Amino acid sequence: ATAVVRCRTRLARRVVAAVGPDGLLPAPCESRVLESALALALLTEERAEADATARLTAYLRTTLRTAPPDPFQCAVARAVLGDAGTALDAGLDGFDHFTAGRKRLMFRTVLAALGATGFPAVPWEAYDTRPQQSWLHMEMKALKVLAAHGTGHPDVVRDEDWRALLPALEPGPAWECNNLAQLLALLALRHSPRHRPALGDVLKHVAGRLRPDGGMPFIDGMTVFTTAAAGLALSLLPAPPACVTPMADALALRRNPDGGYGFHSGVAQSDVADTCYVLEFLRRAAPDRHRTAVAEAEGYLLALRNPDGGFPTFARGTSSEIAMTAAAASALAHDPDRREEVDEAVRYVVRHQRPDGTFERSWSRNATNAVFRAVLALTGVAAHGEERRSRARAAERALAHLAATQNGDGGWGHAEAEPSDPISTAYAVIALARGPRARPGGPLDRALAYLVERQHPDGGYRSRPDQAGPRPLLYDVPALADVFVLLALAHAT
Ligand SMILES: CC(C)=CCC/C(C)=C/CC/C(C)=C/COP(=O)(O)OP(=O)(O)O
Ligand SMILES: [Mg+2]
Ligand SMILES: [Mg+2]
Repeated sequence: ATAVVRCRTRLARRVVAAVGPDGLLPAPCESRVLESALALALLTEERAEADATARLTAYLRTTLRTAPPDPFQCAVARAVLGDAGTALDAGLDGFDHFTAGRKRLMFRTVLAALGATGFPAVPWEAYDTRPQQSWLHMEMKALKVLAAHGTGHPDVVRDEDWRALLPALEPGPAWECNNLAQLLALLALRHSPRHRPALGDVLKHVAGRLRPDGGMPFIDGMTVFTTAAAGLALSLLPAPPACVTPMADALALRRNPDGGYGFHSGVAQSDVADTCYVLEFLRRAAPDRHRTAVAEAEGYLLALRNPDGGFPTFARGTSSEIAMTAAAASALAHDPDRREEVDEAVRYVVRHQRPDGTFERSWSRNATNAVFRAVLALTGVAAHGEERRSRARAAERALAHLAATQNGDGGWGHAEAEPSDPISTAYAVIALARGPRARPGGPLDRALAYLVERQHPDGGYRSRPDQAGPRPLLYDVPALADVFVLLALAHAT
């Protein structure tokens, strides 16, 4: 067959082979400078785990020399190994997101907690946040506590502030698989005499999480998101492998009581991104076998829908997001009874397209992610008459943005002038596969050639990561590179 189909075949064999007999595709997160620095600061202050603190120090120095992250994370590591405001401004350089204000408060307080800068002179209510993702409440309370103690006003802390941190004292892996949240909570809790009896045992478990490279990962893993995305890719192949059934089973039995899905095993917080990938996959691979899970996931999404027609990530009443809205539109469009919500979601996407054809960055730090989600919703939901024209024009502007910013090597990076990476290019390919038929030398043709060229001898892909959290800080789940390139090649062939 073609080189693209040969490439797709080798990648599919590799992805199938990586799914375990439990139906899951393992998806560990790499060490990250931020969490490693916080783990270092916590263990150092507590004079615990000398072996672990030495490896963390070595990891941080090695990473800073050989693979330095964004300026904020570098400043954090330098603070702990020892222009903070300059690093904040550079790390949040034109971070254009509805959370920007919260993020500047958070990151500044992190740096101040580590002695790199002064604490923000804000009313304590600045740290108050409406209920959203479970662990976010804990992080904000931990930073409020650190600021109260750091500025010499410990009496400001109320019992309801401490109560928010109690999950950090539970044994075993971090609550909600989030090491950042537990590390921040523990840095705060070590200032409380009445919480100190529980600290010793958790510090031993923290220290036992170090990866072989001596670092601490952001999260314990991302196996639900990764397995669902890979199942979807595999289900779009001409003859899907048998393993889609155990993958569908493994996902369905992990559904949360609200009918949605978290990003990893043991994550009780559901989110629209995970849920939409699971729903799309189950719809194709197990619509009868898992009829009830499908219906519960649709019900989960509908109960999150915001009044403006968009969907938030975690909680109704937090800002709708374009990529989440497009994802939910595509995931809900399989039931003609949901057409009203689907159409309102697609209209939300069209209203929020930018004058240059783009949408926005959120959980992905490239522009191509939201383009691909938007284009799938704009072209996958059937529409006719005036509405067909409106959606086709918006999809055309998005695909034109892709063509206009395509790098000479045929790929795309995180931004118009960045070097190409396979993941960013994979998202663009999914979108462009909704455009005109590929032609020799055309944008889709060239993008597929780039992907063919970048395939490693072992059949896989190595890519700069695109996932951020907390936004805009990147974290690296290497398993996603193979999965999203496979999803692109499955869409494009
Ligand atoms: C699964 C997926 C890729 C979709 C997006 C949401 C999500 C569950 C991401 C997985 C990584 C993670 C646990 C970060 C939490 O972000 P945060 O709470 O630190 O983010 P914020 O501070 O920017 O709100
Ligand atoms: Mg957060
Ligand atoms: Mg977090």
